[PDB]
Amino acid sequence: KHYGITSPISLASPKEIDHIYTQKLIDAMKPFGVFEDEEELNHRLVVLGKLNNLVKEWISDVSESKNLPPSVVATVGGKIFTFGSYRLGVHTKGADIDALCVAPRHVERSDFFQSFFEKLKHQDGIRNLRAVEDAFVPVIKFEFDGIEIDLVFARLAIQTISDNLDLRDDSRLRSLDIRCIRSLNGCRVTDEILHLVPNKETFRLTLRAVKLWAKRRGIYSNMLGFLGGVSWAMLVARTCQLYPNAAASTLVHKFFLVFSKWEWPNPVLLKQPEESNLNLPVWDPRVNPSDRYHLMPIITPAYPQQNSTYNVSTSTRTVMVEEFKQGLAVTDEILQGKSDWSKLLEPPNFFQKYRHYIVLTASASTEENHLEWVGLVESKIRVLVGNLERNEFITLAHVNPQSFPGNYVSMWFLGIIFRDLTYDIQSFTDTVYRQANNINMLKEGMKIEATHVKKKQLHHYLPAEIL
Ligand SMILES: Nc1ncnc2c1ncn2[C@@H]1O[C@H](COP(=O)(O)OP(=O)(O)OP(=O)(O)O)C[C@H]1O
Ligand SMILES: [Ca+2]
Repeated sequence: KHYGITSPISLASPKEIDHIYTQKLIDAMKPFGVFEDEEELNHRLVVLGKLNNLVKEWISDVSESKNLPPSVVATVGGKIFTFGSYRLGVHTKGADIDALCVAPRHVERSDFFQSFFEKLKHQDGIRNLRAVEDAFVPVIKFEFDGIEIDLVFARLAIQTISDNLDLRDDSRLRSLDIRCIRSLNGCRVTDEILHLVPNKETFRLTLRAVKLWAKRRGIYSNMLGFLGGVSWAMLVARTCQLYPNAAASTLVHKFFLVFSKWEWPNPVLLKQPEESNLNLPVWDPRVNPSDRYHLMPIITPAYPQQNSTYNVSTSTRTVMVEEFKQGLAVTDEILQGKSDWSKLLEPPNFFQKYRHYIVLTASASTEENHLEWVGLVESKIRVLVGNLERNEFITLAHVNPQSFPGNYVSMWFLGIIFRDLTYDIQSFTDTVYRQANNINMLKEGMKIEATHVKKKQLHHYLPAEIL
């Protein structure tokens, strides 16, 4: 009948001024690079066309190393799907593209990472080729004519790949390698969200706004314990179901209304979960004590449903809840004509709202040396936060998920609220090198350093943004 697990909050439709507020929203948003050009969209279209054709090509090549009847190798399909930002149609200028390669019976996960990997290496505009198959979802990353692409692979147990395939079917998962299942998950979730939303135009616009808000406001980063794309996509989709008729302007407002009242850890669900005979691991605190401890459950709607915000510590949950409420306050003003959309988008006073900080400085000798190391460090920051949260005297450890520059360097800043932390820090810096050694990764010239700084002393470290 309606969409979500609950009947909606209101069926109110917009009047002339709500349309006015929406236009102002679009106009506030343009200068931030949120909307791509005809040229850009088309470029993505052209690049993706090739990739697809390569995949259709390569799935034919492999199909002849196995000598199938030539009236079948022709029938053999192959397809590329997108998911994430780009597929949601809300990606920004410079956005990567998350893509999924779907092959038939005769193509093994082993093939994609050796032979098709060899295929890409040779193609004209492909740079930065690299496999990461140890990773949670096995991916091949590259840039194709300047588009960052994160290509992921799945092997289905069918003969062909109907150019109009449909991944939403749960029967597909039956008897599949957990590797193949996690690989289908991306599309499955993305496509599920689009289907669980009553209006796609208003969903997208609202999503674009909310994501901009999150970024500008310093709470966009799954890594560093905040939320990423799929999470914001899901929250905006839940809001859309509750107000199936609103304008984006209203939807951005209601979003803040809804998710500042929201009683955590009530989970955010987009559909009524069904059970299957499939018996896969699933988020469920009613059978998993580990799940009880997730602080801000935002649950993926495609089977098997998982939480997407495992990374959220208490501090980040607390920081975000405050931001939610700030959004509610500013949007109360905006929908009355008393404030402009820009006020919603102002950066927060991070470098003044705290009495103490931690400057997390990370250094390397060469460029390739830097990028890699910065990778490692950044993936470990959530640990320092963790240490700090277990500290008796600490009330909040707030990481700003934007690194800055200053030989190659990068720094992050944590803000702290109390009720001498050099050894919460040591154990962190120690832990980083220590684990860098475990992977035989730490090369000379790669330093990491963390100094506690009072506010009064901050300006010695504050970089270029001092404006
Ligand atoms: N918990 C999850 N469940 C299902 N899919 C996920 C999950 N986490 C990440 N993904 C998927 O992996 C891909 C890349 O992640 P991500 O880049 O954070 O999202 P996104 O929607 O593409 O937004 P951005 O590209 O960062 O602007 C696309 C996304 O749908
Ligand atoms: Ca992406």
